[PDB]
Amino acid sequence: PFVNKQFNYKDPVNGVDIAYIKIPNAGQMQPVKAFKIHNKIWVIPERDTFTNPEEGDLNPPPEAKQVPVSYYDSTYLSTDNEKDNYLKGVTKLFERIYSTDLGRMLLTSIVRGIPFWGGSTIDTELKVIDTNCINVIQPDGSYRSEELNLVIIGPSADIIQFECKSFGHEVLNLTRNGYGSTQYIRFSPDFTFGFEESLEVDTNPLLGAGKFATDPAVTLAHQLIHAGHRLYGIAINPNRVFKVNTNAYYEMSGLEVSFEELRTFGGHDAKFIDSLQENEFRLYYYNKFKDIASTLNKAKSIVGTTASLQYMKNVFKEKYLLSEDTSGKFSVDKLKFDKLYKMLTEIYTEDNFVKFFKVLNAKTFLNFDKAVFKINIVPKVNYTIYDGFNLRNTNLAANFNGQNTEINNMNFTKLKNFTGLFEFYKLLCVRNDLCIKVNNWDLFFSPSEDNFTNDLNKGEEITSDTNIEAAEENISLDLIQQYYLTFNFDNEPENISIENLSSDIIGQLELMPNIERFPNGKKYELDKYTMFHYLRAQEFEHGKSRIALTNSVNEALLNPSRVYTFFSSDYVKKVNKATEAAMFLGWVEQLVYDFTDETSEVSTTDKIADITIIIPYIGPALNIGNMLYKDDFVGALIFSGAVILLEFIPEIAIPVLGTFALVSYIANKVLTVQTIDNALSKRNEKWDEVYKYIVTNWLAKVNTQIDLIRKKMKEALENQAEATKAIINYQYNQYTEEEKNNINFNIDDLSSKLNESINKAMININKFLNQCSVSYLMNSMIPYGVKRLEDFDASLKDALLKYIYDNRGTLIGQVDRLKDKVNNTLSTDIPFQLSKYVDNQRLLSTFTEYIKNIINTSILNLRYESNHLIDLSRYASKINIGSKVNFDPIDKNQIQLFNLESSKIEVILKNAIVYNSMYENFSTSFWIRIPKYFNSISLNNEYTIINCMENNSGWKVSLNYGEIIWTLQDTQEIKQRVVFKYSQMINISDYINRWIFVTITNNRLNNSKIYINGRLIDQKPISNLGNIHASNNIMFKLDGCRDTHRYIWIKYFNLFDKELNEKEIKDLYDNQSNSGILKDFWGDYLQYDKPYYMLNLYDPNKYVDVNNVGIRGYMYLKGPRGSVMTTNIYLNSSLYRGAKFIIKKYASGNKDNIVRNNDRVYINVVVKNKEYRLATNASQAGVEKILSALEIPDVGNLSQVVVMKSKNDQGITNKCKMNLQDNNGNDIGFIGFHQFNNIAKLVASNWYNRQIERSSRTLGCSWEFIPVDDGWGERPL
Ligand SMILES: [Zn+2]
Repeated sequence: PFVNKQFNYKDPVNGVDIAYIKIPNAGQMQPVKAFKIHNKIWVIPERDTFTNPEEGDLNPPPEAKQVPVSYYDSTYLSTDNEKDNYLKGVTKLFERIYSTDLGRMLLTSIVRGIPFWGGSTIDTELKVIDTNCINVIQPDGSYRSEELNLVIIGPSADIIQFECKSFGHEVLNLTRNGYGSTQYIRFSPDFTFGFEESLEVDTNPLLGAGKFATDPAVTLAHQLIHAGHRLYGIAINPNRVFKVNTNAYYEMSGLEVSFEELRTFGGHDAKFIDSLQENEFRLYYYNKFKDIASTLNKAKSIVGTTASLQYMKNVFKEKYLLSEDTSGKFSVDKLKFDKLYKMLTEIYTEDNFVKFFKVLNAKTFLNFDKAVFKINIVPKVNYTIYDGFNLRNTNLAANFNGQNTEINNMNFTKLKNFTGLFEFYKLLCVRNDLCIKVNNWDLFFSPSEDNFTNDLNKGEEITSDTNIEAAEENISLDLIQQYYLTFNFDNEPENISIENLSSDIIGQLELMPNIERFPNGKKYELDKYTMFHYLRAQEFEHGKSRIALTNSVNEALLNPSRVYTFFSSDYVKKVNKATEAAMFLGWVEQLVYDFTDETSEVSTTDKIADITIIIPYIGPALNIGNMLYKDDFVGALIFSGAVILLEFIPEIAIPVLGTFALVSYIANKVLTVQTIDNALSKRNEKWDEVYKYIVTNWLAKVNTQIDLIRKKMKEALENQAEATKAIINYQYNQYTEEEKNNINFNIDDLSSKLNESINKAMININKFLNQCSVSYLMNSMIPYGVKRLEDFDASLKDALLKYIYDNRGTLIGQVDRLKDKVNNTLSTDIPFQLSKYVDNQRLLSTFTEYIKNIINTSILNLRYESNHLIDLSRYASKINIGSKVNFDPIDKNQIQLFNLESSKIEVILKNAIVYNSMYENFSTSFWIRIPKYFNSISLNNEYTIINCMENNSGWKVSLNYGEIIWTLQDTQEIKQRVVFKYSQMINISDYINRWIFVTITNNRLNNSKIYINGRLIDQKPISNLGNIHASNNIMFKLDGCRDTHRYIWIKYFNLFDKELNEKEIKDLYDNQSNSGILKDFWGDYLQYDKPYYMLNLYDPNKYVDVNNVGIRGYMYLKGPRGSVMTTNIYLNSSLYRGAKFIIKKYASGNKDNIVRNNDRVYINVVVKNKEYRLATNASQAGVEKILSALEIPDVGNLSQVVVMKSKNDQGITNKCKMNLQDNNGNDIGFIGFHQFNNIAKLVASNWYNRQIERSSRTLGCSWEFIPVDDGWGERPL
């Protein structure tokens, strides 16, 4: 820390702060020269050759160590100069670390570390473990033992194998027992690791060129964070490793991250460790301290120094944050411990440092380094304490340029990795065997299910004084700030003179686990091609090959010029074809554009709330489609969901949650009323544990994969840009030889381009990915955990209601409110807040948008997507569709079901995901389309359309002559039904043969409501209905319809696991109305070329009629619209009356024949088997324009274009649908009628236009198109 005096290697040894140290090693050891950069921190610029006897050889091994990166240089740090530079650097980084709040604290804990005085010399005595000191050679040839705390030596063989090294004890785990011991950090500030980014792009649009460098400070900071743990004897056993599955072509051959490694990194990595294991350690170390206190508390004497036993007892007092009374006895204050621990453990972590140092760095410990670099930090021009590489001013600070080894090329010297490229690998063969050498450190992680401990099954007794939950302070910079303030920076252990130790302190390193070499080669003969294969097929041989030509098909990895793409053929074309230099730059522009073009493709799939943004080429870039129902990734993903991306499917074991036992109290109100609260509280907490748990499982099994892909793609895209830089290159590589011609093709600029083109591409791919992650979590992992909670919840309620009962008379004046409190709480879940377990601004932000759409909420949501009737909410397991089930050809999401027992759709919901307390509070909505009841059979015949019962298992939608019903019924067969009844004796109905939005709400504690088209039609209490079954499957089929020709049309069936409120209902309702599409009088999308009868909503009793064809003729509303009936059944004004209307395309055609909100169209009036053209003369007289049915060829420049409408300019629905316009583009007006001497000719008046703005009064322009419909048995006269 800080380091007071600037050293130089040659500076004369002086017994202190610069001496000839004799580290505690084994056997003899010529003293080594080390400096004291600070109280308790020495620096030996030698290669760690001493610490380990079996490590004196600094030469590389004929066999490579299974590590992604390695580097050797027997000669490194040999010269006396190198030492000095090493000295200069190790320091500068301490200064770097030290110049940060976080840094500052850590170095104070490290210096304060001080290995406990074990040396167990007689219980009661205190003593120094000589292995924690060093002998310091004084000038006069003497030597005085000195206590040490942390030492920095040079790297051993493998230069970049930085690590913490401590000497062990004969019988003590000085690193895992609380004692702590002097640490020897093998570190070098002359080499770094290069890594690649593929996220920051979101914030940094112009992110660096390629591989970035890792600020040495972080690395050092990472290593100290380790010395910290060890100094405080809190290091996790290195026998604790996150097991990894290896057998699989996609799995990582070998890799064993330690918990203490995942711990030290922090970020999410640290979240891989389940809560149960987390607290396992805590208590473990919390007890190590308790013994420290004990050890101290009974220490009478102290052999060794001339420092007061009190002094000593105090150092360790101030170290471990012990608390002592007046007698001087020590104790471990749990609450105070949790803090110290929390600090050494979660505040001080690599990720947290990456915040203080504002540098770019790996965002996970599982992001394997791909390089080594020779850096030189000493010169300020290179690296500064404050800015590092990203120097102020310098063009390095805009986008971690200083860290970009390519941009800041001058500061990074690409060295030779010593792990080839296929050292550790896997052999992947397709089905010409067709295999590929896939790099080990290039395969998938894949945590072993073992790792995820749990313990969620243990039930629990809930006394009255149980201890309630605790936050999950995500260690925000704010919390750090707090810690900083409350941080104690003054006073640092004195250099307590200890009595000389052995001239040769006997060492012996703590024993690290053995490096289990891992198998290599391992062959994999597979079926389908792999993402690895595809990726492979996009690299192509360096360059000395023949001008490679892009070419689809995986066989694109058989030719020496093996290259493949996921781009549109045309690109292939443009690229694969000679281009005369006369015309070259054009080409460049072309490709670039086309690149940046193809590369930015994003599907909106708005009609799919869940995963909005979509990058289609992903499927064919990584062959992600996983081969399903043949191609169409964007359709593939939709049919399955983000699952189609996982190289492997993670499971979620969420045991049958235990239960709370309730300790009862005899005639003790308080104590009782307090237990119920503790019960409920712990339950709340109970939900948190589960959520937090699946987030850990989601964080390592799922999210990790998605991230690999995230890289993979980024890899892909580059593989492409790299070739299009090859090809294009080859061309100009055979240039005309004419200088001055073109400001150079600037390959180092076309690249600057292709860079951006890809950088943005990733911005899209990333969003897309983030969605598949969050989303996958929400519909494939949470549901499971929830089920169990909801179960638990369902149980606890009883257990609680009972408790209350069993204790009434003691809960005298409260046996109701408590009964209400328990019933009120345990009647709704505990929302899953992702922010409670994740800081990730990326994912949370995502999670937020996902939550906004109430649809992603639904436990069942089935639309007709792509080519299937699927349950986008991923709850259904098998959606069996009948054979007599028809799907409207237009909007196939409109299902029609007949009376035939063969037309039916049954949906079964994944059992594991289905809890029986599922239908207490829940809503259901769907759009209905009921034909008209013509017969009388229909009367008093209630057929059922939607049924979900398991022997009296409530709710099943039924129909009966002019009414829709919803009946709830419990096992105790008590049933309650709410009904919406619609008369069939109306001129014009709002429900007959039309589409009706229906939503049914259910609140166990309240009533069952039925909403028709948004408004509440009726409600009936249900606070009396007993328990209800949770039917595993729902059946869509009419049942008991005596009518033979009865059928219905359902649409947008959804099922919500909560009581949708009015607002929600109305929102949901407006959303499923496709306001951008005009409608049938019955609700279908209006359509082009499809004769409709006009029904004027203002004067429903009339009907359009063409007085006389021609401009000298007119159209008007004719007399009395006939009636229709069938005594005792219906008496509706007739519809299929008057002249038909035919909408003709005019703007954007050939496309679907659906008429959309703002289409310019043509209205052909069909007069006497002939079709004319409704037009007018915008040059008439008044505002009104009479309109006539002209002869299509005689129309000419007359006003005929009608702008169809659906949403008022303001945005409000309006019936006024036809706005006529003059060719000049003007606005002649909406079409309506108008009295002209008691004739009311159809007219296009600009009046409505005006009114439609103001009010929303049904106006004379309130038209309605009526096609003939099998639902309206009426016969078109
Ligand atoms: Zn580490």
